[PDB]
Amino acid sequence: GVGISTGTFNNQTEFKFLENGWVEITANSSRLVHLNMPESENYRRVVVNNMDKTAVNGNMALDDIHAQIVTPWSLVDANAWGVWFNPGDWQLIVNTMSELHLVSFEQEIFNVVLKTVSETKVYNNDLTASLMVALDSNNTMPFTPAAMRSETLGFYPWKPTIPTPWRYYFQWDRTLIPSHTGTSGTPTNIYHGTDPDDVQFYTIENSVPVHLLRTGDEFATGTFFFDCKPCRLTHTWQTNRALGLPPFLNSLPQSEGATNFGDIGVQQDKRRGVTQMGNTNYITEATIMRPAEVGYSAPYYSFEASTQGPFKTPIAAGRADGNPRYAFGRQHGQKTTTTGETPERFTYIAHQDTGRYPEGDWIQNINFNLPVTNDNVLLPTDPIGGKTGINYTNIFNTYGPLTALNNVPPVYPNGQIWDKEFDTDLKPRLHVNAPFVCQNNCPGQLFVKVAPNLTNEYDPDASANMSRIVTYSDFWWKGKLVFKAKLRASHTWNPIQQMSINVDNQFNYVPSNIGGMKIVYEKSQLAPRKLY
Amino acid sequence: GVGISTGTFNNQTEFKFLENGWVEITANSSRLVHLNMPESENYRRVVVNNMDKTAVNGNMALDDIHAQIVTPWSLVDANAWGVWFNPGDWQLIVNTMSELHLVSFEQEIFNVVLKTVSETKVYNNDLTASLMVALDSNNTMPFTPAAMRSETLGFYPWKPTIPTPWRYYFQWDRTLIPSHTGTSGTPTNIYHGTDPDDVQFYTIENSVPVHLLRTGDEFATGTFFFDCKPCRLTHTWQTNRALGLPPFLNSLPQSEGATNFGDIGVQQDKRRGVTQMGNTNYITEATIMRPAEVGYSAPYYSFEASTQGPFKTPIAAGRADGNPRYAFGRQHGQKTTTTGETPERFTYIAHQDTGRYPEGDWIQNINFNLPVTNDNVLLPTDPIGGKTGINYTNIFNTYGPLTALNNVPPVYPNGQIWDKEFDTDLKPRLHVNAPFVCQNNCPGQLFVKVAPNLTNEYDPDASANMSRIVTYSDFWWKGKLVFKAKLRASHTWNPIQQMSINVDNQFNYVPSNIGGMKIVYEKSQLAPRKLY
Amino acid sequence: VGISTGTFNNQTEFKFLENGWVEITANSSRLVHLNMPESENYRRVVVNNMDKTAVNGNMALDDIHAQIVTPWSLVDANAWGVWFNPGDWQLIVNTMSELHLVSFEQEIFNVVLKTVSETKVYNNDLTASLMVALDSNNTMPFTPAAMRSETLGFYPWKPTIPTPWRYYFQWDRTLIPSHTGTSGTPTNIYHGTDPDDVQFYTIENSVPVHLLRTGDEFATGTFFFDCKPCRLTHTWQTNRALGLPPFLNSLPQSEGATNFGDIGVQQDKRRGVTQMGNTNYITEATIMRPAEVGYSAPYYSFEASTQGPFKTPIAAGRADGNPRYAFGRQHGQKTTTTGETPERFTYIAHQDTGRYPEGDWIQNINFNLPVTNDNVLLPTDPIGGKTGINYTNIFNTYGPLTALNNVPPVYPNGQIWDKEFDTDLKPRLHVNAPFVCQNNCPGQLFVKVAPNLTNEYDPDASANMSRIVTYSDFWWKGKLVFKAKLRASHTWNPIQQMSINVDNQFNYVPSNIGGMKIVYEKSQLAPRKLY
Repeated sequence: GVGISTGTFNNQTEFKFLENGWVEITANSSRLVHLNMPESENYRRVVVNNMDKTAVNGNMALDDIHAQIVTPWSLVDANAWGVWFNPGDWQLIVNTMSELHLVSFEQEIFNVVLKTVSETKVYNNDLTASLMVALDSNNTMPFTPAAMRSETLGFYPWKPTIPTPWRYYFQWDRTLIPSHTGTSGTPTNIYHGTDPDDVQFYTIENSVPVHLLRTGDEFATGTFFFDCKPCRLTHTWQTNRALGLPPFLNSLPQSEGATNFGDIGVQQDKRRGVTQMGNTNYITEATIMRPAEVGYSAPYYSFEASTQGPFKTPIAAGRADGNPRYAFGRQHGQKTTTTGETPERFTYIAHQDTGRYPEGDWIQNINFNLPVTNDNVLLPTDPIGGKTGINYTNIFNTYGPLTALNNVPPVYPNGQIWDKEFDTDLKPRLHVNAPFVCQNNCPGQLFVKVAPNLTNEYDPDASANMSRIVTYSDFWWKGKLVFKAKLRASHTWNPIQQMSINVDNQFNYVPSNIGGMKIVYEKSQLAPRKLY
Repeated sequence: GVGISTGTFNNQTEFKFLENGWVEITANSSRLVHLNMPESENYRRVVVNNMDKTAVNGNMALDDIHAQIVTPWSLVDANAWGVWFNPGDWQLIVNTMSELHLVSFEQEIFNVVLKTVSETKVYNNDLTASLMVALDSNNTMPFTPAAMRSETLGFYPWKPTIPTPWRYYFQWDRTLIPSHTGTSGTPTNIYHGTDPDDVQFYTIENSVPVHLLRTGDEFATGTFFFDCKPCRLTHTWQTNRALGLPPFLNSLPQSEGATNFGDIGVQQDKRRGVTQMGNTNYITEATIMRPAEVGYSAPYYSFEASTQGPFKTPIAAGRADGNPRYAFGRQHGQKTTTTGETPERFTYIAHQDTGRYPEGDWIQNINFNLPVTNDNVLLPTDPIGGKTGINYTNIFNTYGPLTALNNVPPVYPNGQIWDKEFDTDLKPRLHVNAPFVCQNNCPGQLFVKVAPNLTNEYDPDASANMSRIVTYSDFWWKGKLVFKAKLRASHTWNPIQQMSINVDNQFNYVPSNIGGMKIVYEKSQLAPRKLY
Repeated sequence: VGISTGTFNNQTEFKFLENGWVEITANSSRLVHLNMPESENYRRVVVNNMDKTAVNGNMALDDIHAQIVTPWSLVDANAWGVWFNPGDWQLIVNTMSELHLVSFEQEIFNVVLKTVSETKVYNNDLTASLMVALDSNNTMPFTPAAMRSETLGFYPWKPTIPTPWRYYFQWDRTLIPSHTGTSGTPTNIYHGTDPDDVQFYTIENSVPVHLLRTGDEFATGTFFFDCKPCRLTHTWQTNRALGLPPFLNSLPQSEGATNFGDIGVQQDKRRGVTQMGNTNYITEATIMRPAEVGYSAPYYSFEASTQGPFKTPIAAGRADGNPRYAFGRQHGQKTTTTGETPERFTYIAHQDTGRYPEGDWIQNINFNLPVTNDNVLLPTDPIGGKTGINYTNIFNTYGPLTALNNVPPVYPNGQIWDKEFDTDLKPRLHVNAPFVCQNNCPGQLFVKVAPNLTNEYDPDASANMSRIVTYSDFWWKGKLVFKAKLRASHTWNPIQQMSINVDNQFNYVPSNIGGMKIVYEKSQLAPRKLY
């Protein structure tokens, strides 16, 4: 009945050790989840537009027009690293484990309470009211990376949290011509409308069955079993120009000191080794063949248009552009006590060396005259199309058959764990937003909505908005997420880098006198790795 | 459901008897614990600094500079003899038992009620709220005996009680150079900071399971089992002079009265026996060898310091110097009628005579001439380093292989019962603050907190503290604590000291005109025991 | 003859057991080189530095002792650096919480012996033989070579050489303390030998000896330890950190570091218990903590036995107490360094169980708050009129209420195992090594190239035997098994790891000309609660 609990809070992430060095990590997680009633019962399309800001020439990038359906429902998302581990656990996970597998996942909602407000305000308990909860078990509803827009659940155990209002995007026709700064002609920008065949209006009520929870019952999903390719927590020092057997030296140094270098004992037109370019006798460090073209180049800060509108192209690896700029708020790692609407931002400067440096290459004629004095070669310093701000590196691309890349490293606290595989028939090779990829089945989203609570004066046949007793709910969310990991081994003589408490970073990892907290970003991949 | 009770109040102590003179003693106890909501839900880290008070040269021992984590949880701790026994039962314990064992211990929260308030107040039950309760079975949270600051549960079974708000020491580095009133310049008294390797911020949420107890439900701990060594409810009187065969008297007295003392026949220089002084022919009672030293002289009122600041060196026993002094409030022995705020205080002059009379010690030269000559002797009258008030006995220690020590006496009603053995590789011989020491793993502490009840106006994006409904709860606590004691035997001819009620202490043990009750301390180790 | 008798194996393996235990089998092996002993006679020699010591004030320079210089040499592997490279030492301290010593073994293999003909010519000598002896019965006096930094080399690729074994005889001497400016000479005499305390030992009469020609392959079974475990984590709590803090009536309202909290009610009004019967004031300094962490020893105390003066050891400290090491090329100094000065560090341990003598004081029983500058003893006041020596130098607050941790493991020099003393009352801890062999400790291994004499030798000749110039080299391998438990991060916060960074990047990779250096590393990184 009303007076009996149905579940237990649990937040201790447990470690259990298996055969052959495997370790099972059981990230228990729990938190209270507080929900106000919706703005209105109705589904609402809205064409968001910023045409006044977009109309000025030289400002294409700030375009924010889109169409979406505003539902009364609200998503409970736990797909973020901060929800499941504290810095104490992540220090253990990052440092000792090498590989990482996603095993299983579950959820449950217990200890539901509903209350109402009477206007000087006073609070009352509606024991009879109901909370509507729905689980899209079939992945039929459109899937929403709620971590990407920074809508995931809070990370601090003790603070309360809110589920974001759900909102999925609706198709919108568009054309926007770029405009260079100071250009006089007015570019064409217009929202045409919608092409009717792409209209797809989903609902929770028409697609997903809904359980009408009340004050004294709980709902729990079955243990969904993950099926992704395993993630890896180590980075590669090797690159092209650093693969394979280096040349056999002759002039080994006779004394210590960085200024006393070695030399190679034969001239560049005499060396041995299979060269990448066959018409040239200068076998050297840059020209010798390697098995594969690790890392790749792509046009940085390029954009592409479509019926969906403009969007920045993704770059899988980079070395300051390309690296993901992250921004969060008080729920998600910002110093809580600080005032103002501004966010706190960082950029995950990844340890991977695969991101190719911009000005590190050049295009020269096939004849390959090596003493050329930087005048007959397409340097980065030279323009493309006259304007000095654009060179060939802004437009160059390889993506070739020889390419080899590494998956995107995890980002704690605001990185997403799992992601859906694309709708398309031919699929991508890696997803920039998350390390693990849902292969063919993928976890169901959990929605919530307080049921309508209707005043006696209500009429459906009234044109005006319905009248509702002001009602709100808070319930205790809980979920268990299971990993499997391999503890590393000492293959090398040297020490390896570690996450570690330092004199500088000390106060980031403890409460303050006023009681605030912050979670500072930490690097997922630290240990080195080689071709073997 | 809501309307059915979940237990029974029980303070009835039961004396169950066994073979071989052992008696099983079951101390049942129960209190109404009244818990207000936490002042602030967020964890804190507050450092206190009486720089103003300690700035004056001389106030060096008055250092109270420390750091602590202030948690939103509150602690229900049963470490007190007054929590478990009363004057009659304690009388029977002290009088008729000789030895005592700890057997088992359990707690259980039952009959929980939660309630809210509104504005001339209106008190309204909240049938739906939940009380967060956690029992640290794995000993994961740091140990904290509530007895040491007189914050245990109240001793009177009829009156209600409260649990102390819980907190624990964070780390701090500090130096305070002792300076006294004649010193001119200031000492260096500065809070250095916190060493990064020692930050150990614990949290209840991530470390223990938490049960969200509603009004209709119950929590019961399993029967934890002790393994402590037996305590003795009897004291020693034999000191070093009082061990071994007395000397033989050649001439007994032949007339009554105290003035008719006996006489030894053989002169001192020609007596028989053995001494541990290899160049003294004189065998006397002060110089005859005895097998081992009882007690130990140790440097009294010696202060020493480490990274966390100055402190007093503890003492096993004393004879005032070294004896324990207890301060306590209205819940724990002060007469409840009284106005004001001064705690009532006693000093336990323990009955074991293992202490020292420091004004009577002396040291003399190796030669040992018959009467000493003012150069071959150092007395407590003489100074050390020109300080007239300090003699050698302050700076002097006789702990050795031959020091035999008795355990600390139990103290009623404010004495702590059990303590955890230190996690050092080498462990102390005894603890000053209780007779029993937990050997390896030791009873889990119970933490309590009403879950948050939020107002509808809340969102986490506000930097301010959360608005929340003023809730509170009260819950009955039951406890069972088990002992196993040996009944005494009358070996002596004479009767022993026995606790009793007399004309002087008659009103200490019954309520006053307006119900004022005081529970006065009582001696524990009454019966005397032969040491040798 | 021409068949190998072993395998080079330093590949340490980490096998994982149930319940978080891990088995660490530290394989290690070297190439050991032996020179001919300088003389076959068991010479008995006494050292005397009367020239350096007789000048007044130089008490600590006393090197006077007696010993037996044996022809044998000792193959000792009782140090951390011999087994673990820095890579595995990282994985031990950064993950394991506890550590057990399990088992130990040795075998010598691929012995080859050479002769020198004078320019020089080097030739095989198949008649020669390497005498090897193992003190299985623990007869010999234990001589852990980590004490003087004479263990086998810490670099697997380089060869190594062992130390010639020797052991102390008995010697009575008396050396009186002396000032700078004593009136005359102090009594500094050597009093010969007490005949009652003589114990002259030898290997040829105590232990059976094996004569390995070329392919005999001496091998030892697995000696099993029974040591207590060592905890690879440090305690931060001293007194003032044991128990419940006081409750604060006035928390700080505003953010920032300068806003300190405040305790509610006056010092003479607070509740609690004090172990001082005449004082009403509750303070954090006076409140009865459950026991003592650490103790203040007399620091730089020197005491005299019959065998001259020694420094009394100190358990811990915070500088006094901290152990200082010194070592050469083979055991951590950079291999390219000219000269012969040994590199040296002081192991500042993490554990705060030491003491700060500058803050200590004693004062009178009649506790008044503004103490009068009499009735109290500062740490600056002089004992005996000597302005340099204060009361803390002679103080001793050891008691039955005291608690102590073991000495931490020290990498790469630190000793691993040590024998418990034969006395009836054993010491609580051993300050030179973390693990103590409770009743018996693995047998010492001794080695000598057997004599090969020219034909002209006569035993009746007074002169030394004319040995042919011989040497030999053999490969040594040993296995040392541990058991360790992996940690679990209970704290919200992270804790300290051994970690490479920009400052220490170049100390673990070889230099331009192939030099190498092992910097010392911490052991007890993780914090451990005390109470």
